[PDB]
Amino acid sequence: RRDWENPGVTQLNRLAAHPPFASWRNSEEARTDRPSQQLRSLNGEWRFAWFPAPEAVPESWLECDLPEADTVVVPSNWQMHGYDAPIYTNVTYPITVNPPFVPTENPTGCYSLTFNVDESWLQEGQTRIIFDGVNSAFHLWCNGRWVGYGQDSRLPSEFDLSAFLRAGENRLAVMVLRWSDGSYLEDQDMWRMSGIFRDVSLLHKPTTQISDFHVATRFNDDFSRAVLEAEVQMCGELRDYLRVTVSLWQGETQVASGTAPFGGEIIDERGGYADRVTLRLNVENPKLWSAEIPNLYRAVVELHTADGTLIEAEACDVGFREVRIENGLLLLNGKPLLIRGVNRHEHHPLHGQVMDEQTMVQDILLMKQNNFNAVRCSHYPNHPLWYTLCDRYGLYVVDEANIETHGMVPMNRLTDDPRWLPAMSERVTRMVQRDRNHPSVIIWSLGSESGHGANHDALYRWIKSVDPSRPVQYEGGGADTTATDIICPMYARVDEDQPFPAVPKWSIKKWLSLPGETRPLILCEYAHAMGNSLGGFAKYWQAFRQYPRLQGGFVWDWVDQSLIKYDENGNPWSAYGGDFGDTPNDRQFCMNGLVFADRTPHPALTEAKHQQQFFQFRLSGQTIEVTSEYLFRHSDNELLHWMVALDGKPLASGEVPLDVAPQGKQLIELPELPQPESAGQLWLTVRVVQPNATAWSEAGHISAWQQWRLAENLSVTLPAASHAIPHLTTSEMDFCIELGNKRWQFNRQSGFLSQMWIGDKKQLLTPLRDQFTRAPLDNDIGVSEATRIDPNAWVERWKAAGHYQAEAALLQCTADTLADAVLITTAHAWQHQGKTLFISRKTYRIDGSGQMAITVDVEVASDTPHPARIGLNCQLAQVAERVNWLGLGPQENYPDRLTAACFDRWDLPLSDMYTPYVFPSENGLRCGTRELNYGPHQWRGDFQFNISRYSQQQLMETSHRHLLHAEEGTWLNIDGFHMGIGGDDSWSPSVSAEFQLSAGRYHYQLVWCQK
Amino acid sequence: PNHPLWYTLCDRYGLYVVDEANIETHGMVPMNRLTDDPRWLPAMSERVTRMVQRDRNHPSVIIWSLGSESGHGANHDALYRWIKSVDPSRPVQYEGGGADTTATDIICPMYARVDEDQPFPAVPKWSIKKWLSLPGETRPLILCEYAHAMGNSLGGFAKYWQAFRQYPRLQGGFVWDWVDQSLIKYDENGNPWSAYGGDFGDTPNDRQFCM
Amino acid sequence: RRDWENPGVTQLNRLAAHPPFASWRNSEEARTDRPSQQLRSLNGEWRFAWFPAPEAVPESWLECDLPEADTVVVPSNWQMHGYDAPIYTNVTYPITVNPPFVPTENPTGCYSLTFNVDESWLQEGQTRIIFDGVNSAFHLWCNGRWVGYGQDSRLPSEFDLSAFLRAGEN
Ligand SMILES: OC[C@@H]1[C@H](O)[C@H](O)[C@@H](O)c2nnnn21
Ligand SMILES: [Mg+2]
Ligand SMILES: [Mg+2]
Ligand SMILES: [Mg+2]
Ligand code: NA
Ligand code: NA
Ligand code: NA
Ligand code: NA
Repeated sequence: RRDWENPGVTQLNRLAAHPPFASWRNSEEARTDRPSQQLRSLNGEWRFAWFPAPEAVPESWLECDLPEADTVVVPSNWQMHGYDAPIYTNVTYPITVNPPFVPTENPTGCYSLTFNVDESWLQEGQTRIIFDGVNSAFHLWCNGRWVGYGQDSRLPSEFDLSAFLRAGENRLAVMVLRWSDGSYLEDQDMWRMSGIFRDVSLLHKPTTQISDFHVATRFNDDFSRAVLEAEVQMCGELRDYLRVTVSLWQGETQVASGTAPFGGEIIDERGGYADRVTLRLNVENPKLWSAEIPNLYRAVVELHTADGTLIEAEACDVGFREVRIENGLLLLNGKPLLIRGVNRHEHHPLHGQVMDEQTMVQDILLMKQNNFNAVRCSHYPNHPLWYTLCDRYGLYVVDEANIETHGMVPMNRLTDDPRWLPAMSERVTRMVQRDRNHPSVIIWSLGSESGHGANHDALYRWIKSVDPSRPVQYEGGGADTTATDIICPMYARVDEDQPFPAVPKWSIKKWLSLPGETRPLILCEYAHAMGNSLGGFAKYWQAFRQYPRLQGGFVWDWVDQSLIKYDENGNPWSAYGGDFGDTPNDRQFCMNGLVFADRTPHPALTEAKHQQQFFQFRLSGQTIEVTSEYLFRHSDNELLHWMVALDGKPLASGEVPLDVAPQGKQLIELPELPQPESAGQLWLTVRVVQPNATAWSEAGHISAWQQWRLAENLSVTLPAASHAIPHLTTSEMDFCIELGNKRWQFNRQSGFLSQMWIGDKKQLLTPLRDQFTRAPLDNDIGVSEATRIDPNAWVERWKAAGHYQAEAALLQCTADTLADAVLITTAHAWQHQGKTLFISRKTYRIDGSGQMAITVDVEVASDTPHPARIGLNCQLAQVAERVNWLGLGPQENYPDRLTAACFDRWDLPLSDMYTPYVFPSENGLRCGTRELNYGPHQWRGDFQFNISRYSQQQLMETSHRHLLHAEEGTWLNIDGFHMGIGGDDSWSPSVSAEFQLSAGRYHYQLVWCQK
Repeated sequence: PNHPLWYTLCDRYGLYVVDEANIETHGMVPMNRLTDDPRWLPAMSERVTRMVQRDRNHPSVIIWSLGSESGHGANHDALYRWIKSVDPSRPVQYEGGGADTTATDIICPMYARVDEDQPFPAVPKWSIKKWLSLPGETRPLILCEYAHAMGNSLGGFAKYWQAFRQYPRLQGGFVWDWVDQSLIKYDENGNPWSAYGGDFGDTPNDRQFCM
Repeated sequence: RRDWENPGVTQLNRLAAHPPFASWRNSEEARTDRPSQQLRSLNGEWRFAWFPAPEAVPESWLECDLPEADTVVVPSNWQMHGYDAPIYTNVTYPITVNPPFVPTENPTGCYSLTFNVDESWLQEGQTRIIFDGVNSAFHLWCNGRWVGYGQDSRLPSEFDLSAFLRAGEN
């Protein structure tokens, strides 16, 4: 039998799924959640050997260790050890699409372990092995005898080894297949790896044992009273003396306790469950669980004899909370949620898909620090710890079954085929049976992108019947199917409709009100954070606040799926699809995270942080209105910090504690703000600071901010009359202009300021030329490749219109000497196949104060694709250490993604002004900048800018960041205007109309001086 | 599900058919032990899906049934929905777990009396006339099994048909049952006699209860 | 493997269920519902031998007939020929309640049939066998090699025999 090619065999001899066990033999240990002696990790050094196909594995391996086998760490994905290559493919299956068959050349991982088992574990009781995660299927032998088989690589498979083990030394033999019929259900957009990638362990249970237990919590109208219901099930031999006690603890305080013999109520004509019992406990004024206040209790289930002797104990953390949909809204404890969510794949750049405690806590912290309150287990049940941490730290979780069949044509071919229903069910049911007691799980999910099929309907109903405590959602087949309690579209836009046939992505605001639609709307995936992205993120968040039934979404996604490679020297770099010899692959589509693989923030994160703020602000004259968006908590660790600064110079600053009830308001009266004499804009900057450390943040953590423009004094005083007069040197080739030790040279054949001197020293390495293009962002490229041209992507419009080729033709270059200045007038025209794309009409005025006032007027042909930018560039000779600007920052910000940035005096090292996206693109821009300082140079105006050691051309032509080489000098881009960055998705043009450069006639002015 | 020709014959002679999945677990304690067990979902589903996949084209099939006397379990709920999703042209019924659960479009009790209530704990048989108008109830009532025709019986048959006729939402039932399940045995003279439970050495048995 | 004691295995290599087929190669025949050459009944006389459990079936029975075997009509219930006693029971299962296991002593019926298959049925096309009902589970062999397994004694189990049959005698 080839069980891995039969979706009717998903397992053999596998034990039933159940919630987490430890079989404690001391209730105190159970209560306090201390380690259990009855639970042993088999983690550590294992013996591993790779084979090209299961047929190639020697018979001898069952009986004894292979001399050819290495010693490796388990858990691990074996492609992280180098045995074969990890494949990165998005939609297209990494195997031939031929259900239920897999390739005969099926990489086979042979794991074995020689290990000791103590005598006492075999004299009495049941000993089982637990494989938390095996990708994708496996057979298992113990001491040569065959035990069982298993599938579903994201949930634990367990087997009873009691009869196979002997005292002292034993040997496990685990045969792991990379591909199986199960693979067809596991087509998530991630890396395709394999092996024993999650813990292994041994659990000793008594013969008479707790086999299962459910926790439930119901509430009266106001949540001032609750009933905790505990259904307990047992295996073994029923006795009249057997008892079950459930006790509920809060810290060291016994809150409630109940005891009953086995014997459930009559459920039908044949009686009831004699191997079950349900405990009901009253709890008065329970402390309720939420992401805001993750209040927990502890439940201990003790299986014991009448006379008091404990047989075994099981426990779990209990969070008192109700989740329900009512009148179109998702309520947690009767209050309508706003899901500041993010999707999170299980990813590590060194270990692969192997999860460890440290990184999880690192993710959770970082998330909570950036105003996230919900996470989605895209697209499978996670490592069991993850649920415990979300219980404890406080994040709402969507627990998703490990079913995705994206590559099927059409998408539901399997999920509408009744022969696949059993394999699908076990992926849903065994998740539910596992995670149902974790309070952080508030929503169940039937999987990812498998369209909509009868099987989804069956299974949706199955959960509703089995666990009505939680809503079920599912996006497949149009996001609003009969299989979903929630309209959960992916990448639906705020205002724009996208009526795809059969499965349209409506504007979220419009989707709500479609005839007869009543359900809430929470995007399961939105704001595609690929490279320089998250543009127009603020639009979603405005909509979420105005629309009750729009209750948030989950950003895609948390972390770049970039793996670590090494060069010749041993130096490490970040690799994406293709970099392992994987083909077909999908390049950098695996990197879509708000953070880098190492958990460094992308610039987008701060934008998320700002939009997801729990405090809203309004300004009326000098009254600040602080509005809380918390549902349950009082603002008991929050003070408001305000300052008013004139073009960067702090005038008045202040501090007021916040005392805002949830959903409440607080008015703060700013003291008389003493009006300054000199010219400039006044700015108000409030920030919310948390005086005290919490479990998820340090003291002084900033949780929210906002700015307002106050009064403005416009400059009316004339610059001190220029004592001197600049000198023209008309040549046939050059216009040279001299003042003191400053010299400006204009080339007459090209028309651009070609060189500049301070003393004898050259300032420029390439002349000051107009620029109309940028190094395309992942959003500009979309799905376009060299051999898969999508002519609709912004980049492909630009290429075909000649934007990148077009050379400037000079139309007019004249010079005039004035009363106190030298006036240069230029005009240019960029043409391609005799089509004129742009016209640039400039006037340089160099007065006797040594200042050069540039005036640029650009015409853009209405019938050409709107350009990335309208600006000037040049390569500076100088390489300085610090960049100092007055404008939006400190971080990278773009016109459609600058809400998080503040206007101030910013001073950063040069390296900070470059964002190291793994796929290089235009990056580092700062907008609404009025003053830029670089060494001797200053530029004044109202422009956008970036500043780095890399040319747009280098950026364009280099595929990976690590191959970029610092160029001689400093490249400077100064844009009067720059195009939005898009991001609603990364496969079709996503820059909103208001952020495209379509005016046709643009104007910007610059004052370039050396102060 | 029946011999395949049976459906051809009802199609052509004109009889309304109820097609029932091959699922019955009467013996279990409680009756829904397997049908509430997810590890039993697979086996059950094939018994339903394959029925629909074979018989969905016969005009005589007007109602699908999920089986018989198997309590009420989440598997029934899952499958009921399955049918509704694949074939919306036919109502779905199932008696188990009280005759009016969330897995049935039709209140289909077995041996519910016309006037007399039988208020068994958990799974009561109400009088059909009272059953209809219980708070919140709106479905039609058609007995899946009534008027046990065991031996000298069918007393009180007129009461049902008078009730059916008076009450619009009392739309009838199915008598139990058509034919005595007696088998032929022979004595010492090769003379044929009708036999029932226990007459073959079979034990334990339910004697005449097959006829 | 003891598939009859495992509810996760209800069939092996069984073909997808579907409505009544006849594979007519003539529109009119299909329209008037006439008998079809592509649908052959195999009902009639078979070779049958009873056993008290499967472990008691001699391995030779796959390869060639059993001399002890009788000739009986198919379809039938073997209880009606006298090989064991039919059991009448209402609620109480006829077997011990211990799911998914059955009794080790499991009355096993061995059915065999030698039959012709025409040249034209194997040169091209697909040749399946259809068992409209088999109570309660069965394994199938053809010309000695194993084909598959099927459960549910009230719906037809179907198997693709194309690659098992040989021209003439099978
Ligand atoms: O980042 C690529 C994303 C990601 O794979 C999502 O799971 C899916 O909704 C999708 N469809 N098209 N692109 N994507
Ligand atoms: Mg399989
Ligand atoms: Mg996908
Ligand atoms: Mg079986
Ligand atoms: Na809202
Ligand atoms: Na992706
Ligand atoms: Na009526
Ligand atoms: Na009977």
